[PDB]
Amino acid sequence: SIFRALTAETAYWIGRAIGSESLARGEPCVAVGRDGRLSGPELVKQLIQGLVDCGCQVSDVGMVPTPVLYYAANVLEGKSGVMLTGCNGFKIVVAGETLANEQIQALRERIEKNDLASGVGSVEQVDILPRYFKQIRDDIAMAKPMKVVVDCGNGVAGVIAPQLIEALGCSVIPLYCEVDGNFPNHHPDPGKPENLKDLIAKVKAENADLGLAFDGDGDRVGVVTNTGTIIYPDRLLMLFAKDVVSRNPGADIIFDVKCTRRLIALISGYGGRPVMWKTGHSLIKKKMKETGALLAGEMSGHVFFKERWFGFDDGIYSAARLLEILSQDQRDSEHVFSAFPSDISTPEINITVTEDSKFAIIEALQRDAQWGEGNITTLDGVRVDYPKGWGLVRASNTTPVLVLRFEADTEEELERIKTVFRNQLKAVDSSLPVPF
Ligand SMILES: [Zn+2]
Repeated sequence: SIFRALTAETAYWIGRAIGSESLARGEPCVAVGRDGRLSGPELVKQLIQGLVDCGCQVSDVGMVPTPVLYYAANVLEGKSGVMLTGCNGFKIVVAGETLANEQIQALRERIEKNDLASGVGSVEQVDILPRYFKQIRDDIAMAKPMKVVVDCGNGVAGVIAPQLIEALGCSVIPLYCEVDGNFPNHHPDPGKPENLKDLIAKVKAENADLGLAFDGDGDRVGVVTNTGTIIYPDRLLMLFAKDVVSRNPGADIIFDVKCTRRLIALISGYGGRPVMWKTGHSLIKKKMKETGALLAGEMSGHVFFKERWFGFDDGIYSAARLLEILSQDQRDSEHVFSAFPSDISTPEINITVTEDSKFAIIEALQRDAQWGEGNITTLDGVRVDYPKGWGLVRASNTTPVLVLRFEADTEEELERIKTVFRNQLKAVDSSLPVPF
């Protein structure tokens, strides 16, 4: 069985465990959304039935982007919500908390151990999209008009993104904005440059001001400039953190261990409190609540606005917030972003190891490695920060792979940092293949 940190029968008892855990937290009201996945329409029935056979009062918001289901769970009567999505699958909020780790296992263990509530629940249809759409239109303040290419990769974002962007005061060139679970074009994953090539060509050919790309369910956004430069989430956060801290002195801003060190200095320089944390949407949201942070972001493309918003990751709202800021600058999006400091960085580096060894390699490094003049963070793998650059090694959670990133202000410092990591991996196992 798959229960991280799948057919009809699986769906029913997942809905059953969720309902039970929601009720145990004193929350009978649960919202339920699905993405564009082909199995969706049918499979949410089983999820809803699981919930109803608990006594839950379900708000069925139909086919929505993931952050619209999060919105529902913030705005409707109940603080519980379930999103059917395969990035179907499940993103779960119970009594305000986005579940993770030993919480999803606490659900599965209800399945096996038969620890489940029983009752006669309720289903209610709710049309949340117009309220979500209006909520954003009312708060966003666009100045100049902008031409934007929008790539939805045939995911569920095309139900609201091109429309909302047009409504914000934009001319939209849609790309693959028809909801199609078959994903007949590139799969909707703006993290991979390959998935951005159609968008880059389209931005250039149509002389647009910006290109935007959404993932399948809309909780991630990718950004390209009017000249086709891909703007990574860490550089995007630089722009957002500047704006957010400008109205909120001392505000905490969270980012993950893969983000450029430049973001630490930048946030501090504007009077904010930078907070480096672990990877993963659940872990970020949790830290945001713990710290009262106004903004967070992750290298995978999840951006979390609490300021003027609700604090969940929302690719569509983040697009809006981006459009708001760029519309207030006379410069093209290319120059707004290029004005920020830049360093030499590598792409992510993968080393295929084995499932047996991956975590042990990292623990060996945490125990045995020597790092010279370096600040060590072991929040998530081993990250070492030097005055002139930094390096990261972590174990992939889903694949038997070590993941590395390096950044430095110079070509040489890059080498000098890369060299240290190579040596420290070799001290763990001299046979390990270090492809850098
Ligand atoms: Zn997603």
